[PDB]
Amino acid sequence: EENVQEFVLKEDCELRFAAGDDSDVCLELVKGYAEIFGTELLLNKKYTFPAKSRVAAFTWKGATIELVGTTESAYVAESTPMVIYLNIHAAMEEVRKKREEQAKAKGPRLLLVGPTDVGKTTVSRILCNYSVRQGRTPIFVELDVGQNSVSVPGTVAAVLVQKTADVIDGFERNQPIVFNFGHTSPSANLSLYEALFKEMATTLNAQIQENDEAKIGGMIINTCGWVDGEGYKCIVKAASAFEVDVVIVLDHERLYSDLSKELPEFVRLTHVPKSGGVEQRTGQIRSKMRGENVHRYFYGTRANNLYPFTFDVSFDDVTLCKIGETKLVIMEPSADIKHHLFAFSRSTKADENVLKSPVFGFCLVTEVDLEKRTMSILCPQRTIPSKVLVFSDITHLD
Ligand SMILES: Nc1ncnc2c1ncn2[C@@H]1O[C@H](COP(=O)(O)OP(=O)(O)O)[C@@H](O)[C@H]1O
Ligand SMILES: [Mg+2]
Repeated sequence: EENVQEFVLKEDCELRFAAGDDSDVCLELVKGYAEIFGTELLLNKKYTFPAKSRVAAFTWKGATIELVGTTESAYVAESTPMVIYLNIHAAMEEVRKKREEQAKAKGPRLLLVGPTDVGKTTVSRILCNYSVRQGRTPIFVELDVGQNSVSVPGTVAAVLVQKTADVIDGFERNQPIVFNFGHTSPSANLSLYEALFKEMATTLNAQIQENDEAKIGGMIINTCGWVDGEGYKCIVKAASAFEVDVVIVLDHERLYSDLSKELPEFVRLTHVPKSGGVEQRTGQIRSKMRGENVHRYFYGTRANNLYPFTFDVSFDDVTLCKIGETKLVIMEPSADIKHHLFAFSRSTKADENVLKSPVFGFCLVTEVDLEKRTMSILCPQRTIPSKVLVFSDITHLD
């Protein structure tokens, strides 16, 4: 906190910095205009970033920015792909306007594809914020069951974006449509994964019939980093199910080349480079981040603390079940359900409906008392929203 760094940013430059392993870093815009991943920074506001945060503060006109704290790295980059990300947004709004003049209108749908650590989530965040700043309400679709920015790991989720992402905490998670996949990787159950995003695409298509702003708002869809083998036809089916107009490929020439020949001719295909500010995460970093995502789901953030309940549930009051390829199996309260997430299915009964039903939310089984026939759960709300609890293979040690 007694260590300050001052930076001058010319137009079209970004301050890339990573917070230390131990320290927070406070960022303040002191002159000009700046944005962090598409969200405008307010002049003279203090943004505290937690340890190990990797952030870029970009400026369209020029800015002076102050960093307070211990940084692992901090420099001004003069070359960025930010204008590319702007033009993609500009192209979408052009499609919105052309479709709008038939009075309703269906907004452009965009599929982001590529391997891990290309800045795919970052770009999806930028594109959503720009649509919001344009006055539109896009639907952000999260297909990455490994690193999910809307719900917990092992989920396919979609959210209506009505406000720009918070600089620190990201997008508001206001009433998301969440499907429980139950695995960190699509390879664990390929056919179920495909059935879920098809059920996602169908649910959204019926719901945009009742919301005009959401329909014209369009979709920005983040896929997972699985591009090889079975991950490829998985991209093709995602493009098909969601009826996308544009596919953006980040930093993968072969994938771009393969898709150029298999995609329907009406689909626009754009290859873009990854930002020099994106760096390769190791396996254990993603694993650690999944646990931090689970913690965030129950306990919230520093800015918005959530207060989860810890109460006991009788095994008589609930039906525990597991999806396992697409058949449903009823679970008998074992010791092995401990530390596992469970989804509150929107289905009233534990039958065929569970497979394709969205969920109310999640709980974490913390204790299992087989001799008392009770379990301890961590839950976002006072009472359980559903008697049907669906097994997730994701484990969290709180
Ligand atoms: N221009 C940039 N400068 C600095 N860090 C960045 C930049 N773009 C992305 N990052 C950071 O790199 C990390 C990985 O980005 P992410 O979008 O999650 O990649 P992917 O979704 O493709 O795995 C994130 O922590 C993000 O904040
Ligand atoms: Mg990602």
